[PDB]
Amino acid sequence: KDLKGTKTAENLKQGFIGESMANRRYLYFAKRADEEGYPEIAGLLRSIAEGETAHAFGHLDFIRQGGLTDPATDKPIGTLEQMIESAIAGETYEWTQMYPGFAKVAREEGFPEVAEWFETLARAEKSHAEKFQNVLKQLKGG
Amino acid sequence: GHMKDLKGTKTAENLKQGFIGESMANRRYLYFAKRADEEGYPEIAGLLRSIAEGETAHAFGHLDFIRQGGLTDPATDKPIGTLEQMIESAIAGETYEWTQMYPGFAKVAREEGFPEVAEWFETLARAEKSHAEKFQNVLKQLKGG
Ligand SMILES: [Cl-]
Ligand SMILES: [Cl-]
Ligand code: NI
Ligand code: NI
Ligand code: NI
Ligand code: NI
Ligand code: NI
Repeated sequence: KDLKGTKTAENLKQGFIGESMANRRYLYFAKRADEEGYPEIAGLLRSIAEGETAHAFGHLDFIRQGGLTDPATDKPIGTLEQMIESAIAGETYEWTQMYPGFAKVAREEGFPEVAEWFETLARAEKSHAEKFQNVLKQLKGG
Repeated sequence: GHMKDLKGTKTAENLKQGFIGESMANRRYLYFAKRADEEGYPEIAGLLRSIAEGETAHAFGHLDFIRQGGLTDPATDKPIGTLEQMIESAIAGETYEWTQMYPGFAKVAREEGFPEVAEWFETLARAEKSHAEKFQNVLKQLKGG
């Protein structure tokens, strides 16, 4: 039956957010175990991180198979072309609005190094958008 | 000025939202790459994978500023300065997931008529309980020597 508008739709989205964060967090923590000489702990973090990849991807499977949109962009992700279109939408939001706004707030709050980081990221997501736009032209053009 | 205190600022909130978006971007792009793989688009798959490495760098940089600025883990609101604190944050998130989040998700899925999704959430609840237990076992090592 149709997932659209249900609480289960929203729970799949929030599950995807948390699983995405868990993989990132655990791989960041593993770097600290690496440098301090705890290979067993780093290995466990990396193996559990693969678990959280499987969890995130399974959430996306139900989302996609249920006709729901991308948690990050609210765009469909059924076909490869739609996937690339979702990538373009998010990169475009990030470089045109999100990261420039974050940089302005950081400057105005007295954090110039954080602002410089956000400006580096804005330029980076702009490059991403351009590379994905070239892929979209290849796919849509055949 | 890497250690400037960020508590209470709008910048603190923006670092957290940045981390959330970068975390999702890496997962999304690796999931999309699998579709490119199946369909025979290795150049698209490779670009997705390389850009996904960029988003890993972005996410980790946000975590650097969060930690240096005196802020907590975006996922758990626990400090993540030391390795012990990092593992404690992992345990806290896993515990929330298996005691509350995924059981509740599973109950709602059953109530709305989505038994296959409910089964998946129940599998994940048991999985995060195992995660919490494996993490608790290594914390006992750090804290005992
Ligand atoms: Cl170890
Ligand atoms: Cl290709
Ligand atoms: Ni998980
Ligand atoms: Ni990007
Ligand atoms: Ni400094
Ligand atoms: Ni990024
Ligand atoms: Ni887990």
